[PDB]
Amino acid sequence: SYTLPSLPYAYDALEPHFDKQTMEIHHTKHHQTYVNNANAALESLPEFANLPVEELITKLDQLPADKKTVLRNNAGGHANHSLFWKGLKKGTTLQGDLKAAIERDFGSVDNFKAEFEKAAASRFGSGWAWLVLKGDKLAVVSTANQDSPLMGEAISGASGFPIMGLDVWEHAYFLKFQNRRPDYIKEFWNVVNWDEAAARFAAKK
Amino acid sequence: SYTLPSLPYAYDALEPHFDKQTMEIHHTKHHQTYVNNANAALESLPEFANLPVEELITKLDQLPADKKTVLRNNAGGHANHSLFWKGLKKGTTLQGDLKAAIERDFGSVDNFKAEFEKAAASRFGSGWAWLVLKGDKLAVVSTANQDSPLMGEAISGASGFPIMGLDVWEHAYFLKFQNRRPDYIKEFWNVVNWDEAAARFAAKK
Ligand SMILES: [Mn+2]
Ligand SMILES: [Mn+2]
Repeated sequence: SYTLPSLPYAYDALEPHFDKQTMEIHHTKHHQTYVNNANAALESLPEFANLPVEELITKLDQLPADKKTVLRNNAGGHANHSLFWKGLKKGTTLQGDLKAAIERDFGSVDNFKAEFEKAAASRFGSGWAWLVLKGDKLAVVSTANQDSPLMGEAISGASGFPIMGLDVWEHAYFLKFQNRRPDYIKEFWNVVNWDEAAARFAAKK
Repeated sequence: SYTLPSLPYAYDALEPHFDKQTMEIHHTKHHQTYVNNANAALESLPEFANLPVEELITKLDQLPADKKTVLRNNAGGHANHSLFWKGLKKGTTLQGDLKAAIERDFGSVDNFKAEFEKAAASRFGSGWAWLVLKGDKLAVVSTANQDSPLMGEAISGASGFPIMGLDVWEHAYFLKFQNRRPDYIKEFWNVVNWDEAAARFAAKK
């Protein structure tokens, strides 16, 4: 089955940017629930239960009709949160090949940042903002709810391999930021883990 | 211009069921933002800006194409929250004609409550659960984000005249209930304003 992953850090490691109370709730309650609900749906599907979550969400088309929504939502949630935790760290510097590719595809890092903040801010309701690689080009996309670009365009309205992303569900920012999602988005630049983004880019470029 | 309506009650008037800190945030921050953002989008539209919000959300297809989404979202938000506040009150009982109509259409009050609880729990992501008068048979429906059944089926996936509704955006229940939406849904029965519901049912419109 799926399990709630251990984190790369203690819950307080992203202070003073992301609050430690939210980190703990978000991991132990929200993420745990997606794991639990995905596992419940996979119990009757032993041919699907063994797959890594990041692979199963690329294969939702192959599921029985009555399993597609619950696994989209809950396997999407598990995949997305697993990426999110790995994708946060203080003290990194955008550099190297990923920096150059961002400058190439967006014209500058600041142009990219403005585009990413706009996508993150304009996702109305629950969802995620992503930096993806499509082939050879980086792009900013957003998804609804627990959809992922790994699910493809038909399902999610987006596609590409997610280099990094930002959770814009209200549970991710309500305690510290209330409705001020733009303020939360600003703090994300202090904690986006460019080292992990760079490693993912190196594997896929 | 739209304005933030004053509530019919103090922020603690729904205690011990809905918490007064959420009431205050939800009103003064979340609802205010929908007011503000809807007014910004309406300034260039004198022929829509001064209509009641409940009227506006019935003619979204009459807007310029570049205004449809922002006003669906923000006039929806203002309409829905305005209904919600008037749709909460302690010290009401489901009774009279409305009770009889629920029994007629659902078989029993408890069948209605179970169907409402199911719809409210199964709305994945942000949205609302509604009791509507849909060809004046009563029905339970849900909508995404700030959509309303007053917007019609093509836009919202639902239709009918709202009798009452429950906000299931995370901001409505995070502080007290965290991720435990079923517990929040249970508490709603202690605060839904059956007098306002009964008045809306009587009016039908
Ligand atoms: Mn989340
Ligand atoms: Mn709300």
